[PDB]
Amino acid sequence: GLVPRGSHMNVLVIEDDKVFRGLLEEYLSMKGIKVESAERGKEAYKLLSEKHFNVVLLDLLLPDVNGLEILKWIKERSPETEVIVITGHGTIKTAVEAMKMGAYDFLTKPCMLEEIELTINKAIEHRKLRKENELLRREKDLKEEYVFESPKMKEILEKIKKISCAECPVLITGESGVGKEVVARLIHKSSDRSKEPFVALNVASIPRDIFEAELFGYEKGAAVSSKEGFFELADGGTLFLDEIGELSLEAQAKLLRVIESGKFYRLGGRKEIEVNVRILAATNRNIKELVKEGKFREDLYYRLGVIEIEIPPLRERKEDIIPLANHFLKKFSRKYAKEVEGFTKSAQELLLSYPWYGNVRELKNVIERAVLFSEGKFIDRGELSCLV
Amino acid sequence: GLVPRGSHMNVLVIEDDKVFRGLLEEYLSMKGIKVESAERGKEAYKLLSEKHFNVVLLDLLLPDVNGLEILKWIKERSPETEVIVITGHGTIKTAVEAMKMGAYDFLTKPCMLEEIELTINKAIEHRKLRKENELLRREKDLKEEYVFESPKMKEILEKIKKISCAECPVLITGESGVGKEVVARLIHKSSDRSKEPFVALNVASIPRDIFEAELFGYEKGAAVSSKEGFFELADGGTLFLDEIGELSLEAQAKLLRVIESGKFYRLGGRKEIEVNVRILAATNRNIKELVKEGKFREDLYYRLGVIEIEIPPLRERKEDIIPLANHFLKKFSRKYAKEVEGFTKSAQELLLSYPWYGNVRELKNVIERAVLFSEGKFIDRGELSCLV
Repeated sequence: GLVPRGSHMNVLVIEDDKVFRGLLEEYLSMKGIKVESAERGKEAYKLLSEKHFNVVLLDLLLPDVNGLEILKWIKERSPETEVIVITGHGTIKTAVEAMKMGAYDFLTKPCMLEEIELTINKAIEHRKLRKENELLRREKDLKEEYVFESPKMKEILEKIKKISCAECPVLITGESGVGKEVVARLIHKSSDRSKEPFVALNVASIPRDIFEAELFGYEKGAAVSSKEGFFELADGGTLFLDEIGELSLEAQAKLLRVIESGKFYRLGGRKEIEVNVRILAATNRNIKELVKEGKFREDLYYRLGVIEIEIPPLRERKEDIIPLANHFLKKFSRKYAKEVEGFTKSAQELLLSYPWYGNVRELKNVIERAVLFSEGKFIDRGELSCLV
Repeated sequence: GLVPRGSHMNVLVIEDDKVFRGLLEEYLSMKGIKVESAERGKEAYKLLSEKHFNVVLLDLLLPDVNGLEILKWIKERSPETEVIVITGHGTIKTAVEAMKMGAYDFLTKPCMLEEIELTINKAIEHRKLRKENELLRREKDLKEEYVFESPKMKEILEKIKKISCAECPVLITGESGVGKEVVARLIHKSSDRSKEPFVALNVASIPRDIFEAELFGYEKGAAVSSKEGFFELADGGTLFLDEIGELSLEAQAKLLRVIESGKFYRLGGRKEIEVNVRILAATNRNIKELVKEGKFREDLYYRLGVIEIEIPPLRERKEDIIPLANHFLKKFSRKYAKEVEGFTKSAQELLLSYPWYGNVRELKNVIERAVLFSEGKFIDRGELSCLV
């Protein structure tokens, strides 16, 4: 209901009735919202075509226009615009129709002032949530194309297609420096919850204590106020745990319960929490050994590992090396405003013959350095020999 | 109103009236929501204490308990729980009080079936938006502590404190490989919109065409459907453009208009868009030269550069080198499950004397490689000599 001082939410009030229109403009204005109004549909069409509005209050009983037609027009051209429709006490079902057509809520005319305020409040709130929701998602989408032409990565793609199971966990393994998050995303994209969020957690970059608190949440004590876990927040979606080797035994036990029952408790809590989260797990480690050393639960390992995607190292996928290296060269050449356009023939042969024990991470790091110190259009073998 | 098939949203209906309680449970159930109910407040207290509920429908006129007390209790212990209160036609102001106390919406008893459905729909929607909103934000928070003990970085911190201007742009400059996003975040944190979102865009990692479309959005044509820009979505918040040197002249012109008027148009649009977005800009380039070469607008450069934070290179902040290197060693040692705990004395002297022309990025890359190929508890000079 309340907007930040430094925000410019634009609201249009379309209402032929002077008194009611005034009430609407007054409250919106009291709330620091930028308000404009129209008395007629024709006037509204013009305003809407020349200025974008974030929320619209729409009378469905205008004198010279059919309100639903404005709603329909707004939603096909500007679905980002939230519409609250204003109806009479007589016509309720027209309000229902409006909802079907994409309206957010409705106001019955007349009503109590408090009803108006509350309706407007929740409409403003809704817009802000949708805006921020879209912002954060698109910020993510921009931070992620995968280049893998090798036959082994292609067959991995084929294996991913074969996964028809919706909730079954998947384990993704590979040497240190091998990218496993790309594969996890591909699984998510092909899954039946592809339109639900995908959350990546780097288990190895967050200290344990804070990680378990973040993952499962906690209740007051053990630590001032309640904090829901990523598991609760990821309900309906997919949670990718980058390095499960870094889970404490206690976290592993909770994880298995989530996978098998969907029910668990926050840290030091007594409230059952119930979620449906699809687990994708990765590790650059030997879990089989960790189990034998008592550092990892056998039952969790079996559960995660039923479906396992083994990503082979770069040296076993030599077809991917040049495409990756060229991608990184292009990326960093632009970042650092360098002239370099490619690798010499001699340089490429060196890239292909090097084992890349660090795999893609090492490759990326080597190229970034080469690009940083490059001169002219090419990186030659000598510039890599030092590095690799 | 509709939840995904693979989600476990838990809803509690607290209602003494058999008929109305039934109507509520019926609809929630038809929608595939996991429903439970209580006829009395005491019963409700027990259910709520033993199982977490995501949404609660709360009768405010229970026979043996005061509804507002349940609301108050829920909101102090479990504000994550959305509460829709059920009231009588007589008591409206008690509903208003409930809203003040944190209730999301209210239902008047009795009402039309369609009213119930719509109220429940928007409550479910609200929960999902809040959940995903919290998920995405906390995913971000987890991906970001800055270590800078050098006097020059300290005085930069002091300069950041002096910025009392709320909307004024800031330009952050420094050599290639110097981290400018940390400084941009610190400015945001100290700003008067610190509680609003902070959005980072890597201008140099997104191809131009798609970047301008993403930033300013577009209207139908020029490209099927309307897409609002990051500028609209970042309204009320702070937008950090990592490398402004990579903006086309057309994008620069639009950017200046946003900064000065807050009004602009999407690509090929005729709707005025009005936002209040605080611009933080960074570049590892010589904008002064780009202006002279006609590749950058003079007026935009002047505007962005009024307040400028110049981050000096690592070699000029030698006090930051070991803390950074130790941070990266710790980080990557855990990532790759290595034994290494620190650098030898000889290794540290090499780190301190090296110019770090790539600065922090180069440092990070060198340490990652050293850690990857390390053996035992230490990295010695010889392991770096090769690299640096």
